[PDB]
Amino acid sequence: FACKTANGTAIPIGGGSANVYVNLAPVVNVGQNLVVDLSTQIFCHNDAPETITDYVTLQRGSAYGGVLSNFSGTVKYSGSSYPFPTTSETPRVVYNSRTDKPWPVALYLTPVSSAGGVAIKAGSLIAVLILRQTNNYNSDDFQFVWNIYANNDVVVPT
Amino acid sequence: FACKTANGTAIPIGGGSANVYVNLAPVVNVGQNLVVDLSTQIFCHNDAPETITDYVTLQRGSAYGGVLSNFSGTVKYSGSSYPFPTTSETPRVVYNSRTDKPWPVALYLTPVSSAGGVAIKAGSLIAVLILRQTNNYNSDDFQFVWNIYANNDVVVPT
Ligand SMILES: CCCCCCCO[C@H]1O[C@H](CO)[C@@H](O)[C@H](O)[C@@H]1O
Ligand SMILES: CCCCCCCO[C@H]1O[C@H](CO)[C@@H](O)[C@H](O)[C@@H]1O
Repeated sequence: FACKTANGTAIPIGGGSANVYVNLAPVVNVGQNLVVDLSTQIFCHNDAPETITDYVTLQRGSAYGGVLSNFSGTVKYSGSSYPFPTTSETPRVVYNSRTDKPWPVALYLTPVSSAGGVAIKAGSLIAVLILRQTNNYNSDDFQFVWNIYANNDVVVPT
Repeated sequence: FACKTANGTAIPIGGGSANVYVNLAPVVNVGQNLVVDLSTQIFCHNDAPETITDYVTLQRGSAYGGVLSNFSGTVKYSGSSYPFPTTSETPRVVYNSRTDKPWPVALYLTPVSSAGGVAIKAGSLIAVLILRQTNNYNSDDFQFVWNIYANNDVVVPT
């Protein structure tokens, strides 16, 4: 089991970490949704599909920088929404094909009234999502740490 | 500086802890706000206003039980909104009168789509707000710990 990103890098069998730079809407008002869709940027595949099945959860999702202080929100995972930053590990998604399937994660962030100005700075870490992978075959328990960075400035018009 | 509640328990000079039971809207839809307004339930006053002016912030806000798991939200403090659970201490509100003035705190909670049924249980701890009071006179820095419980069940229609 391993994952890669859209045009970026990969994290191999065993787990590890990778950076993900995401394009964010450059202007968002108070009460509107910032949507960070990672199902268009993170993809994994099962490496022994005929004998092993891989179970994949979002173990922990964390907010940083401007997203931590100026936003409140949720994370949608395989069609279900949970509070973001996360307070518990999500239910598992099954990966059983050598073809790359998306990691079904999306953050839904809305700015707070006290936000004003550069709510998120470009190039800055905005979230870190952790993909935990297990299986039906052995003791293996692996974390793929995704560090999410902003490609652009986000502004909240005051 | 001291505080009381509406049918009132009190936290005396020096700080301490108290319980607050709050009436909640029994039904809240996804996309709607559950509003917990403590400005109608928590009141404070200055004990030597002719010489001392007291500074009061919301130091920390923590979410519990069903609020922790099925809601995302913000906390409003003196006309500005911040993420709830909190990530930082708020700006200070000034107390300079022996008259009881409300603590200007309100929670604004919205249920997550994966929620359904009794999202908050009656009698359960749903938040803990910490009032920090200081002043311009001496070293005093006192904490008033507010434990917020639901008076009734809150249901999210699935
Ligand atoms: C049947 C012989 C072993 C065959 C799978 C070898 C590779 O194991 C890696 O790939 C596996 C299959 O995707 C994962 O389930 C496992 O946790 C790890 O990521
Ligand atoms: C003629 C000067 C009288 C001075 C009385 C000071 C009394 O201190 C109490 O009341 C002060 C004013 O509310 C508080 O700042 C302090 O923390 C404590 O609650």
